[PDB]
Amino acid sequence: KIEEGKLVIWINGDKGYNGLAEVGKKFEKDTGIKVTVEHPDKLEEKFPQVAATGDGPDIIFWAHDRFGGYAQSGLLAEITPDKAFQDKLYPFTWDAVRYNGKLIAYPIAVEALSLIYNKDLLPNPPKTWEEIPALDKELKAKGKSALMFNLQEPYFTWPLIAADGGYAFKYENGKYDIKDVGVDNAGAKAGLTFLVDLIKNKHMNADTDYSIAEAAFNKGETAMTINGPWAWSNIDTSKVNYGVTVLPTFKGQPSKPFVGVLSAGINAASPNKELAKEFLENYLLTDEGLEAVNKDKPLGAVALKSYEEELAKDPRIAATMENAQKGEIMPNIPQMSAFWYAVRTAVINAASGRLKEKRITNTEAAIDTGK
Ligand SMILES: OC[C@H]1O[C@H](O[C@H]2[C@H](O)[C@@H](O)[C@@H](O)O[C@@H]2CO)[C@H](O)[C@@H](O)[C@@H]1O
Repeated sequence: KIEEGKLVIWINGDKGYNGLAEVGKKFEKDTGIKVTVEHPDKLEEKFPQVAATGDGPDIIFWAHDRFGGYAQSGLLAEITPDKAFQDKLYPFTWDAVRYNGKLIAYPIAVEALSLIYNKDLLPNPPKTWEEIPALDKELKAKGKSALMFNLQEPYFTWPLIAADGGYAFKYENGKYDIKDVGVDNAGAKAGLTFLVDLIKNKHMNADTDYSIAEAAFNKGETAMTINGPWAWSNIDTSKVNYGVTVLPTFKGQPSKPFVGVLSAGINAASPNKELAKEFLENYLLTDEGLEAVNKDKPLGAVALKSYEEELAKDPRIAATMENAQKGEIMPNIPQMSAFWYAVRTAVINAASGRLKEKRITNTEAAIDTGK
């Protein structure tokens, strides 16, 4: 049961949940309506489990990719912003939360992964993945490492996997072919092999997760990490002298991070849909609401035109958009959970040296005269 006369909001533990609570406290002061913000573990799997039986939060925050599956399961109210409000957000962000012709969430901000580097350890960041092994050797002599990032979530490895030809679903003339998954082609496998080669040569560790990689970068132990805008505030606190830049190329080609649009859906079972609307349109999606969240954990490039223009001069945001442009927007189709399962299992299996993903490489006889 979802309680009438208040709002419960769920958002991931890596985002600005304290900032969101401040927006909630402003809502309460104006309207008398209490706003509870929670950040439960494995939210993206907990939400569909509790919402299916009419439980869970009034409002769910996640990247847009999961929303088509939620909508297909009947978990989301249709949202009905008027034209005046629609004009306040960028068309590209609205289309990210459109599913089979209908708006199914409010878009909040555009996210992509970037390379984050410690300027005192690394005054010029590497342009290529290929130079990282040597760079790590140089740093290991000083009791440091080149690179740590989260290897438990396939989101973080995706940019490397996609670089030489990995894709989610084939997309042509506005239509996905869900039978044509690009997680096991030559390009994808080259990315996975490179990843395995880093692990096997002890430049990275298969067990490294979000918190381990954050702690290492933010304590000055490792020169680089890969993360999204949300991570910048913990780095500010640590006072490491960092830059945010374009991801390294692989086989000459840009890394292709998936682009997510942080989105806010309204639970179909909420008796507080009107309060949810009023909170999202008139409190969160304002200059002052987004400032409060962004000052907790940065959102990236916000959907709200007025505030996105204010922040756009931030070179960390400029780097985020450069990387986003090189990558692709996540599909929101219900088969996205199946894509992520496929990649998650492939990445975990490869890193851990399981028999399924184990291959002998350097078997190809190439013509190589130059160059
Ligand atoms: O890993 C958390 C981090 O990445 C997320 O990307 C997700 C994707 O959105 C999910 O649906 C999931 O199944 O796959 C990726 C993780 O492997 C979010 O986009 C991002 O905001 C979040 O903080």
